Amino acid sequence: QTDMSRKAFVFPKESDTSYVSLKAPLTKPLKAFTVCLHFYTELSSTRGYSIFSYATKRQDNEILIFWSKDIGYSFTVGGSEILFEVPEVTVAPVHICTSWESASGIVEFWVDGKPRVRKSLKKGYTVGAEASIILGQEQDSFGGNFEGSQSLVGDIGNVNMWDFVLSPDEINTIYLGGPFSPNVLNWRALKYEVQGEVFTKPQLWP
Amino acid sequence: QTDMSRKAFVFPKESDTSYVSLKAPLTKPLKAFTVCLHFYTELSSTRGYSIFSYATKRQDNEILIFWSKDIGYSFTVGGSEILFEVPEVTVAPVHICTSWESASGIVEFWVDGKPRVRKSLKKGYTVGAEASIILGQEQDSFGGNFEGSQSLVGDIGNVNMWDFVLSPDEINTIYLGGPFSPNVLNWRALKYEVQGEVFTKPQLWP
Amino acid sequence: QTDMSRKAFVFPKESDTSYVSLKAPLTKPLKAFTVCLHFYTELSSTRGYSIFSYATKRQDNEILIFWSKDIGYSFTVGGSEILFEVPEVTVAPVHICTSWESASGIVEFWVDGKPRVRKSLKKGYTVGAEASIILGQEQDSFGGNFEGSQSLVGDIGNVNMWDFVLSPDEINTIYLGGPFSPNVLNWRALKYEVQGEVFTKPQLWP
Amino acid sequence: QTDMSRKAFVFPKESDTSYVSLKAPLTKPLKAFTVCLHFYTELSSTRGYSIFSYATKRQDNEILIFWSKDIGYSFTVGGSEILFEVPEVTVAPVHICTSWESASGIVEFWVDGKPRVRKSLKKGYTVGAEASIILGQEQDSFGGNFEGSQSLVGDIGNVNMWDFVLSPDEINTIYLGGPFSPNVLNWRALKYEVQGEVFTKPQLWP
Amino acid sequence: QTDMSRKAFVFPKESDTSYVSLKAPLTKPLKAFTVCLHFYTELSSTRGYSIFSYATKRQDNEILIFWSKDIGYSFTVGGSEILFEVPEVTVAPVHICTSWESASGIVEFWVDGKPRVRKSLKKGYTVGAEASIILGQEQDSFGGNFEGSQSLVGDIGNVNMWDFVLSPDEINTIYLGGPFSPNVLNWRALKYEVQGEVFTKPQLWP
Ligand SMILES: C[N+](C)(C)CCOP(=O)(O)O
Ligand SMILES: C[N+](C)(C)CCOP(=O)(O)O
Ligand SMILES: C[N+](C)(C)CCOP(=O)(O)O
Ligand SMILES: C[N+](C)(C)CCOP(=O)(O)O
Ligand SMILES: C[N+](C)(C)CCOP(=O)(O)O
Ligand SMILES: [Ca+2]
Ligand SMILES: [Ca+2]
Ligand SMILES: [Ca+2]
Ligand SMILES: [Ca+2]
Ligand SMILES: [Ca+2]
Ligand SMILES: [Ca+2]
Ligand SMILES: [Ca+2]
Ligand SMILES: [Ca+2]
Ligand SMILES: [Ca+2]
Ligand SMILES: [Ca+2]
Repeated sequence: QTDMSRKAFVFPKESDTSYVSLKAPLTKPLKAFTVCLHFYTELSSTRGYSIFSYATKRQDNEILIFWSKDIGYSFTVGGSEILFEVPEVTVAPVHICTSWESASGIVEFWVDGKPRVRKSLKKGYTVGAEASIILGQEQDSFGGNFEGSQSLVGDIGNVNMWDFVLSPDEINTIYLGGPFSPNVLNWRALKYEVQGEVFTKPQLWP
Repeated sequence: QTDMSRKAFVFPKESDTSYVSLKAPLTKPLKAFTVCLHFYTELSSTRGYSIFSYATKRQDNEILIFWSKDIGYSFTVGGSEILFEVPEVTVAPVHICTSWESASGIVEFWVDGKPRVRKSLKKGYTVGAEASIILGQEQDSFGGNFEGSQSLVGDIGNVNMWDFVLSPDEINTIYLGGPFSPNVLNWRALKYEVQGEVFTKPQLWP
Repeated sequence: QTDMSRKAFVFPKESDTSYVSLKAPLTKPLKAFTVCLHFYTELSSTRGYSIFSYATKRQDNEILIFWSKDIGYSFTVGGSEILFEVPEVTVAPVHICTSWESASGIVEFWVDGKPRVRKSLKKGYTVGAEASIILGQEQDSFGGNFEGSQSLVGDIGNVNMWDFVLSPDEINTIYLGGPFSPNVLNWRALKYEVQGEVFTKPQLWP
Repeated sequence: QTDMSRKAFVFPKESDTSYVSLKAPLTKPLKAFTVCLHFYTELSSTRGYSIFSYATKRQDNEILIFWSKDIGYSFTVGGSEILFEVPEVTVAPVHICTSWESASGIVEFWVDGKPRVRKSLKKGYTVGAEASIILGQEQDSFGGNFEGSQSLVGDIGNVNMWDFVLSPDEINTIYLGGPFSPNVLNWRALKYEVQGEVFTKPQLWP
Repeated sequence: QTDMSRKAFVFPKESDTSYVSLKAPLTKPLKAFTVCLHFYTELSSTRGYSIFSYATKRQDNEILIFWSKDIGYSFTVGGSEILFEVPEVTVAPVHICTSWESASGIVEFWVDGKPRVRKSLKKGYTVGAEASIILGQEQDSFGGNFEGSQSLVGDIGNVNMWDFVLSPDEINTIYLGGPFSPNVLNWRALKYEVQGEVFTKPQLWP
């Protein structure tokens, strides 16, 4: 476990082999979650990349957040996809939170502490506990099958993940830097594994 | 009688069949009224939808508040329509208040705490007290016959009603979040009937 | 003697027959004056309309403040017209003051607290004392001959008149809602005559 | 002498014979200087005009500040011109300060308390002390030969002249209204001379 | 050994010949660096220019910071060029910090306090100690061969240079005007050498 407070991982050029592998302590399968993070890149109006990748040996897009060109954000759990379109694109660092709850199948998508309309996705699913979480590359198989054309080029940081659903208040206090307490993934106690060209440096966002 | 304070009704997907039914304790006909409510959708650029529908065995558009793409707001009482045009649309939650008075025929339309000019409509009409009030769908008959192309997808909440016309000071403190006593529909003691795929969640607006 | 404090005349529909008559305790002819007032409409982009008509049996446009579509404000005194151009038009309530002085011929025109350049007009003229002052229609004869295509739809209020010229400091306080004492027309002690479909409602502006 | 605080000269309409004449206590010839003033007109989109005209017997443009339509500010000392370009032109009051130095030829031009870049002009020159200074007309000879189409129509005031070069700090206060004492021209102690149709009224800017 | 505080070098016109030489107390070769500075010119929408030229005997563009019309900033070290596109251009003083690190190849580029994305450039390289550092002209040879069409017209100041990489806290303090202590070039103990029509005047930025 390592405190990465104030730091970030950076991926400086396109590649096929660079990535960070987060280890989570899961034992029970997920019936809801929240995930939040910060990232910064110029890719957005030239191609598309993977922002967060969650995979079991049985499904490779279990949960996955992804930017795709000329459309917008693309959230998917259990192989099924949903869209939040962005018309105007602009360059600056971005903070997102994203949550999903089985029973209702409602997903919320927060961009910079403002929320998008709610949507429905895979009501009643339960997400698998033995997983491969990966920054920088997109998985087409447990642990691997990366695609250079889906690479993150820039830095990414502040990834935290809870196994329940954050309320609008709590997402405001994470956004503003207030203390929270993750129970699946904690930036102040990370357990990760690096490979290829990725550096750890100070963060460009407040 | 339920206190819906700080909660809201969320319609996650398009339907023919999901809606909420508000039970209002009306005795006399209405000679004047004032209605207000919050609502958040991204439908506004693809099609129209009903925000508030109030129907009667003789008239299905007794009072109806409706967004119509590429023109703006439509407000109709007694099957008669009046139009507040809205040049530029943006996506964000909005609060509106609206009111009509038999004696003068004057309608006020308050968007986000700012007043539109006054317009005249249905002078001397009187609104029925035997009614069906529905959220989530437009009515074409007492109690149903829903249009999916008029479905509202998104959140709606804080609906309140008065048997008299509200004043500018009063609307302001509604907008600002001050206490009120509403006497026809009251969001802190609400008697409703819910049907379909609609859920109840904490509100995204402040 | 009526204290019209916090009220406005509302003309809710286009017509030929609704108006208000102001009674002015005139005795000496005018060699200089100042009038201010509030108003609010959506007509500005469709057609023009009259805001303040001052008629004497010898001249129907003795002092006439007019909005003409596609040009701006039109200020005429003594049948001579001077033009205050406005490029952008927006729907919101607007407050104006306007002055004239016989000795130098200089007119001022203030919109929402800011001044337009001074211009020359009717030096040496004297304005008549026995006259008809009408809100809502345009005059072509002492008290009569209305064209509907020049009528005003919307609200009008806080009209006040002095018989001298206000200083820039004075006009600022009238703007911020500070106190003054008019000496020709006084809104807090208004003597007037109503005729047609006009109502008297609380004012939309602060 | 005269204290002209809070007053201004106003030229109501275009003419061939109006202007005031400032009288200066010059003995030595100028090896530098700095001039500041306020003014307010709409002409700038129709034609150009003379803003401040300092002439000598040998040279009708010893120093001149001029607005040329479509191009921007024109500034000439000793017959030779330099430009500060201005693309967008909005009608409001404006404050200019501008200063020249012999030893380096450097000129600065401040508009509303903000500086344009530095340029070079008549390095080593020496301005003549027996000048004739005119507002509201352009000189083509000592105190004479006016062109009407170079006329200024509107308000000018607050003109002050030093015989050295003001620092950034000193322009700032004078812009902000603070006190700093001129030694060639002084608005609070003006010796002048009026001719034709010009008036003295309270100023429009703060 | 000079303190240049509150002052800037100023280049009033276009030339082949005017420039400033900065002398750096350099013995070991650079394996990393930061450099920061202020400038102000109206050139940016007519042509390009050089902001900071660093040249070695073997390599005339060892480190160089250049504005290219229609594109944005260009930054190159060791001959290799990298681009930070700037879409919209505005005339006003601007402040840039830039840095490079042999070990990882990461360059950073801060404009007016806000950071741009990290890129990669000449990993492993080391920069040379015996340099010619020049302001106002673009070196094509050790100490000369100036392009009149790559010349800076305007002011420039506050140039400082470290031999390590400044953290974001440090770069904000510099931007806000805080104190710092540079160790390769120092505006407050500057040892330099001038040539041509160039002057030293108080800075136009605060
Ligand atoms: C394009 N898409 C976002 C709809 C799905 C692509 O996912 P993938 O092939 O990398 O795993
Ligand atoms: C838009 N419109 C108001 C003119 C028609 C809507 O009618 P409806 O769907 O209640 O029948
Ligand atoms: C001055 N004007 C051209 C704008 C309008 C005059 O109208 P009218 O009062 O004669 O009817
Ligand atoms: C400003 N200008 C130098 C371009 C015009 C000068 O005209 P003039 O002084 O000879 O009358
Ligand atoms: C910025 N640039 C690469 C495009 C120009 C460099 O030009 P050069 O002057 O060293 O010959
Ligand atoms: Ca995949
Ligand atoms: Ca893939
Ligand atoms: Ca209907
Ligand atoms: Ca219908
Ligand atoms: Ca008339
Ligand atoms: Ca008429
Ligand atoms: Ca001349
Ligand atoms: Ca001339
Ligand atoms: Ca070169
Ligand atoms: Ca070159």
